[PDB]
Amino acid sequence: HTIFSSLEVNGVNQGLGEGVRVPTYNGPIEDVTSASIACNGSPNTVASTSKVITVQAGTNVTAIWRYMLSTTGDSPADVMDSSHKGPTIAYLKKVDNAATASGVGNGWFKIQQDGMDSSGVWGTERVINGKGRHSIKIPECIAPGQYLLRAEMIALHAASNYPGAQFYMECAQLNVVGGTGAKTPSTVSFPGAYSGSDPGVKISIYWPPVTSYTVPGPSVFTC
Ligand SMILES: *[C@@H]1O[C@H](CO)[C@@H](O[C@@H]2O[C@H](CO)[C@@H](O)[C@H](O)[C@H]2NC(C)=O)[C@H](O)[C@H]1NC(C)=O
Ligand SMILES: [Cu+2]
Repeated sequence: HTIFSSLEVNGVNQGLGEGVRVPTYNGPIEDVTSASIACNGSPNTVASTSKVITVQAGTNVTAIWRYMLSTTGDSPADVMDSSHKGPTIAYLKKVDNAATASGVGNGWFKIQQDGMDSSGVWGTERVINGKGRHSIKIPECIAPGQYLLRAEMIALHAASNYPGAQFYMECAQLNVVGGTGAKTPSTVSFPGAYSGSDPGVKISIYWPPVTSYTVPGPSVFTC
């Protein structure tokens, strides 16, 4: 249980729920075929926001994960329970108007992921123990303009069967400045990119203890 509730750019937090479409309830999406897998949604309720956040292409945005909207600390319990081991992931989608695009459908491309490393540590654990900071590089080579950023943590502690994996995601609204447009990523859809049978979705992280993890979704776009 966690919420990507604010975004930091060039050292400046853009504000609670400002430019990030936040639910007030921190519960996960569990059906990967639901329209809610794109930018969260029913049976949660997601707020709108008229802020569109400017970011220079080639630089990083940092998603700031917190347990609830009311949370004002950054200790591990203020981010997400340590049982919630799994990957962190981020995607972009080029849109006409970042304040009105729903995010549902085709156009997403992956720009960051962090599953399990050589020492058996998970991406969510680096966020939980790293003050909730989830750093994400905006590619320099993409087209400028309006985008959605979908940042996600998947908790796998209850994922031995499907349904079981717990998908926590929120969409930020970006104005990307300075992109060269030299490369046009191949894209996937939400819902669509994930399936209940994926080896990183239906998985026991206990039996046997996991030594290598396949993050769901497409490969990471690189310039
Ligand atoms: C910008 O975000 C990228 C990820 O999109 C960060 O790169 C990862 O950084 C970690 C931590 O040092 C490494 O474990 C990874 O190998 C990096 N991944 C890749 C693909 O390069 C990067 O550190 C971030 N930069 C800043 C300044 O926050
Ligand atoms: Cu939870």
